[PDB]
Amino acid sequence: TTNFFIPPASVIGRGAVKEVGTRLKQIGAKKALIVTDAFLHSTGLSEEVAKNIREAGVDVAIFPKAQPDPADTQVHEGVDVFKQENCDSLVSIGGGSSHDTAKAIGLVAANGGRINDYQGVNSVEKPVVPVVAITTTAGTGSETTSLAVITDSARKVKMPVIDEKITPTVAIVDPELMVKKPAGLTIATGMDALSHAIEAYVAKGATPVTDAFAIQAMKLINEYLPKAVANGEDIEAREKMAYAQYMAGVAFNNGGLGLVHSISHQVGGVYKLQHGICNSVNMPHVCAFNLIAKTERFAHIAELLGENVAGLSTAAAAERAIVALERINKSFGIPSGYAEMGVKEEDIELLAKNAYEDVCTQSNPRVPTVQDIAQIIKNAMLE
Amino acid sequence: MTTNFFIPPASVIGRGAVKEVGTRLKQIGAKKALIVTDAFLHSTGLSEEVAKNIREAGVDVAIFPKAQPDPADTQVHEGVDVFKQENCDSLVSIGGGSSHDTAKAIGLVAANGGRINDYQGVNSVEKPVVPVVAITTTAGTGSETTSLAVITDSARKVKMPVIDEKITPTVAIVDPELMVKKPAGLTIATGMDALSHAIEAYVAKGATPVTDAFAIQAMKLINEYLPKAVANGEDIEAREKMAYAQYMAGVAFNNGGLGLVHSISHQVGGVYKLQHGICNSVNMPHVCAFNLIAKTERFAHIAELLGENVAGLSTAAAAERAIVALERINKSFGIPSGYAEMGVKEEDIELLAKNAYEDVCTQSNPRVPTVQDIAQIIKNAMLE
Amino acid sequence: MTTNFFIPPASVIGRGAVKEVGTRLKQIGAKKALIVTDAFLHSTGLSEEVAKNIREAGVDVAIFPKAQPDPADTQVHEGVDVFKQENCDSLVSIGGGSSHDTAKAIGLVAANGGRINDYQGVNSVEKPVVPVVAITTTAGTGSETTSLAVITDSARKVKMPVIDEKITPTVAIVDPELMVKKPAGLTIATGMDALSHAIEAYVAKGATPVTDAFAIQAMKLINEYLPKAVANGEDIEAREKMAYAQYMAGVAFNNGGLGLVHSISHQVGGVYKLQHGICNSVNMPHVCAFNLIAKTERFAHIAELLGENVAGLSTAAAAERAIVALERINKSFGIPSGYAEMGVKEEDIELLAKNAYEDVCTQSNPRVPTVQDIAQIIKNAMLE
Amino acid sequence: TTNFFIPPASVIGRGAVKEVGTRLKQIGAKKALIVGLSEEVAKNIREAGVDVAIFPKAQPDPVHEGVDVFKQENCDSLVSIGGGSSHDTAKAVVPVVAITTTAGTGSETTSLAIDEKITPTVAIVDPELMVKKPAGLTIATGMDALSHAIEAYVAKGATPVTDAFAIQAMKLINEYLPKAVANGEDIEAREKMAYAQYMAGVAFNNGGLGLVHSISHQVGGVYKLQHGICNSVNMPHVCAFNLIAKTERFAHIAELLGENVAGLSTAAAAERAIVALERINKSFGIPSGYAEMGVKEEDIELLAKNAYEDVCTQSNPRVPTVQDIAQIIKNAMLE
Ligand SMILES: [Mn+2]
Ligand SMILES: [Mn+2]
Ligand SMILES: [Mn+2]
Ligand SMILES: [Mn+2]
Repeated sequence: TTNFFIPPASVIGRGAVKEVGTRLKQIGAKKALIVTDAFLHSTGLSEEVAKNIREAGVDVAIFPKAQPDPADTQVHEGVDVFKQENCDSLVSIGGGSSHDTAKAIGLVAANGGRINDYQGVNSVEKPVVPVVAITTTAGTGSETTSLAVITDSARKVKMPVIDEKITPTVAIVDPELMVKKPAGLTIATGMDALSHAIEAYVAKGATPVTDAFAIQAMKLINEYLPKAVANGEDIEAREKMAYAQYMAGVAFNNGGLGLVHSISHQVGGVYKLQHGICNSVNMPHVCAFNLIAKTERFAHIAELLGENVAGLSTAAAAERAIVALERINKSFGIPSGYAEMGVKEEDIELLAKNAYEDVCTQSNPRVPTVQDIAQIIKNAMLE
Repeated sequence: MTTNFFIPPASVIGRGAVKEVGTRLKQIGAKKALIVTDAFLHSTGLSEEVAKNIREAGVDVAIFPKAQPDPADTQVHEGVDVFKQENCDSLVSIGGGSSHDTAKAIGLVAANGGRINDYQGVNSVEKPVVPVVAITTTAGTGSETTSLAVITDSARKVKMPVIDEKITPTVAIVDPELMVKKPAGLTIATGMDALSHAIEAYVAKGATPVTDAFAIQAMKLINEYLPKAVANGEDIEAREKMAYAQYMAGVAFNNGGLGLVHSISHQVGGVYKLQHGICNSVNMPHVCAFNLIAKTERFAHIAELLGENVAGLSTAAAAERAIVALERINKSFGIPSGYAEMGVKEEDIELLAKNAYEDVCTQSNPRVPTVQDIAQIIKNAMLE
Repeated sequence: MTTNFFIPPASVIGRGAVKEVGTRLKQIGAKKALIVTDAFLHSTGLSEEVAKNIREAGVDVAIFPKAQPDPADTQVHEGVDVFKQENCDSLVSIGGGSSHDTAKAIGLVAANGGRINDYQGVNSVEKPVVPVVAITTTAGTGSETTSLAVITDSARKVKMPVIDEKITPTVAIVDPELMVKKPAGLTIATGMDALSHAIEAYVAKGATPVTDAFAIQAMKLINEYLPKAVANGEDIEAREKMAYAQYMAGVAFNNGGLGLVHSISHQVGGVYKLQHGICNSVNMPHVCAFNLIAKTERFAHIAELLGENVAGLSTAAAAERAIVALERINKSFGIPSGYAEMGVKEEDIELLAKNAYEDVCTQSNPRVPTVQDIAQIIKNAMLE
Repeated sequence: TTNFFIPPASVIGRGAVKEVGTRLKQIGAKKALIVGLSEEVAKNIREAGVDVAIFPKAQPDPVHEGVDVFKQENCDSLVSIGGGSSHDTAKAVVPVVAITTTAGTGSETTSLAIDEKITPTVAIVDPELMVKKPAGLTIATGMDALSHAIEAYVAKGATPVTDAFAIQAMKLINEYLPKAVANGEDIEAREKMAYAQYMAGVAFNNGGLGLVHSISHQVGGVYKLQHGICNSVNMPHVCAFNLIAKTERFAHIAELLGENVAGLSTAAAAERAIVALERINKSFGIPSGYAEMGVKEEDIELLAKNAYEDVCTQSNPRVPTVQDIAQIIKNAMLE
């Protein structure tokens, strides 16, 4: 008895943004709060989106106070604006920060409380405000997830908030908005997409449904991600990566992740490094730790990342996945180890301990000890 | 490019999922649900089991058990009246595609007015329809994930498709334990219709990477386990794998599209009153062979996914192997050798063919057809 | 899940194993044995040599040489009488499956009372039975290790299966040296029945990893050495290997089950008085083709274990190579081409099928049958 | 003439512990003496009309005081719960019912504590009782089971009967032992490991063991270490020593442990067996040598001597000298 949670309406493809208003009109929206970063508000994309929405008889207001690593303070600022403007819907424009902020605003405005009071897994009881998420990056997949991560203000800890009700109501994935992404950013986000697909395939809670999307995501990523890193104007590469991010997000949201994300959450937060790059640096060693758990699947992954496994044993084909991960990492210039990125040995223990406590660690195919995590990070320190 | 993906936002696929109905109904804000089912399931008690679950959870329920195979306009409007009298705020469908589609039509017409035959085709209706919770008892149809209801008009003796995004079910309940007692023939028909759904979705014109995901995985699962369920219906793992397969094929053809298999089967099964799955199974080999020039590569892939070793073959050879795979499956499941034995008359071919031309599926078929093309397909599907 | 595994606690396999009977019978602690055997065996004098071992151990002995092919209910109740008359405390069985089944049935009825027919089907006898030491002279049956006794009904002509954990022998003696003088036809019948046991247990519904182990080994050994033993009976190595394969196939089908092969041959041999292994070999390719859709992967494995090169082949193709291999072996041993040459008449088919449907084994069959399915199997095996 | 001794009744699978009393019933037992699982077991026993008593003295290593203590509370039948220790202690013909909590040892199916009358009357293998086994216990116990299967397949007294169970044990272990090491809450993995332990145990009881156990009996006795881990450390070098004896079967073992020996000579295929065992050792974190476990060179000689007189050395496919055993121990000290 497994649950499958996906946005009931998704528009994916060139020009998809042009349908925000249309989509909000079907949900029956009267007025929408747009949540974005200050920069996108300066680019004018927020204004174009608001125009489209208002054309469909849906009023709009803007909350350009989203920041990277969203915080409860701004979440509640946005709930305040929601109430003052008398909004009935939320629309998010940007990366994961915008999306998670919007989801938290909706949760608190419908069921009340502090977003602090929603840490952990929740079964909120009130009807929740619809959220329409427009993605501008090909990674994260937050337009399809039931998870928002908000940082506590006082305690400087991050809080995961999981509920089937924050699962966005409309997901708009337009590749055209992703074209001006620089090459390094494309690398980071695409490697996080690959991270999602690989972790979902070997996840403890993988269903055949999750595996469908995960496998197709690995196929599409393997072909076009280098092409999108090479020429960002290649709209076909951008479109295949858009679909790949979507499928990978659904896959990990319902199936699960693991130590890759657990480790890189701590490493990135502490050392202020990019999510995708940390994920890519530690994935080859995490998968080695996980090899005994899902051997057949890691052989399949080696084949899906583009290796000739014919005439190989399932153990050999499994290890070829690690070889492929290092091949990809070398092609996109991922750092050689964590040490280059500034990780200090004296911190590993902490990084391990906190990573042991992450919600992601529970879906990892191999049950870990704090020392297992520590040894993973140590092996990832330098090549 | 401006492609829409509609899917039930919540699905519970697993053993004992039926018990979740009320809970999920509670999470939509439902107060009074109307249960729409057939007559058998009612006599079996399932309607009242579900009803109890609903009532305990705090929701109220009424039972409309007049859904019939080959859903028809009469019962649709009748159940609409019952919906209005009992002042129900939600719908819960328990059974095969008949119950699901009839419930979709009930809620649709309950909101927006006239006869369901008026809402034929693709509709963008503007009044929100009530939530639908669909509990499936067949490893086929896919109706608990589709935005389509097949309401048959006997006034023209044709199964009419009715498509609107609002009749996409809001909760999907796929419990394999309600599918255990399915007799062998029903298992074959449902499973082969699901196979048709995946195969017609893969080669469909509007197929997208997302649809191909579910279509490929459904084909792999069907190949591995559908014979296992046909042999022993009491193997819960086989039933469960087929449940996942059917769900994914439903999503696939809902968002990618079907083709001339379903176009033809609608006419043949509406006129001669035969089972949908077996009609699909008799026509598929020939429809696919017609389509071969359109999607040679993907048909070679189907050959591999349906259990053929296409190593060292031309891509055209590997594609041809898909028809061999299909015919092998057909014989293994005892599918009638031809449409002729099923009672189809050569005289009616044209009128079936011509009418098949007007089904929406012909516009999703990979190869753009002529009425005489379809006629030749139906001719070849008569003997051997 | 929870599975019970019943096996003789002590087994002596190898040349000269018959030397240990009396020894073991003292370790178990017995004083009044009843050598149950046939009369031909009694004239061979084996009766008195085994009795010499037993009387040297210090156990009184009596001989009841009334075991016949198709062991009847009449001789069962008659031997039960002898058991009571000779105040026998222990049973020793010397012969093929007929004698073994007779001795264990004697213990059964002497314990619980009721005649033989009352114990058709699976029973859970509550009255303890006497220890049994089974000395086998045929490389088939495996009845030295089974909880089953195949006794036929007089009137209904049904070789009744009688199953109980209490009748599983306490000591099993497999001496290949007693198997040398077996004619080639008897070697064929017994060995082909052992192959039958291994195959049915591999595809049985109640198959476990333990029973699977034993079935696989039995099939490998049979493929290599049964033809060798059919050619030259004096080859003691081949006879010993066949003894091992029979032991393992007996444990496998005892604790995993059988299927329609034995269901059908029970009726055909009860009605027309025909050899068990021959009937089984005549029906096996057709039973396995029906059951293919259930265990395709395992039938491919069986093709490889019976000596087929399944390289570059689909699992469907490899599974069909199992039928090919079985037909090949049949030809190599001269098995009848069909039941028609064996005198089976189409008129009885219905009855056969009906009574086969009520056999316990049909419930072990991977593919759930109907009476008409069983009928079609028997029909297809009539001629070829 | 070869003998095959096995418990006459074995209940294997999830929930098997429910049949204890049930099986006792067909034994015709009256009371019972069990050598907080104990109380629920006794409740099920009483649920069939069977009186119960308890023997909580279950000292791990062997002893005689506990045997005589049990004798004092005399009873008609015995139930034994735990790993090898409890079974061996209750081995002291009164029926013995053996409930195993580890997927190794196989003592629930053995005639050793050395007589066929101490083979248990009933064997109960419940994977549900093994879920809470920590990863170290899982690795040790499963690797001991693999040791059993491997040693019995190349053993001198092997029969086709024993070879059946040993081959299937090796297959099941190859696929599922890493799965149970990764997530012990996987019931499929633990159930497969249960069946594999049972089969490997029957196989080594009837077919025999070899120099792996000869060496590790001494090493674990002297330095107080884990049986499975010691076996895992010397098995690569022991198998290497035995290669010339059963080269064909070692190539088969390479295949069974997940290697592709296709296109390889029987020699190369045999060497791939050592390659596979070393891979498995590294995947499970086995110590690199006995030296990291605290074994000292000065003792090797004595170890060798004592290992030579173990009966297992007579089952080894290759007949050894004390100096051969000493070389093996030395080679396994460091990597
Ligand atoms: Mn991520
Ligand atoms: Mn259909
Ligand atoms: Mn037989
Ligand atoms: Mn051991």
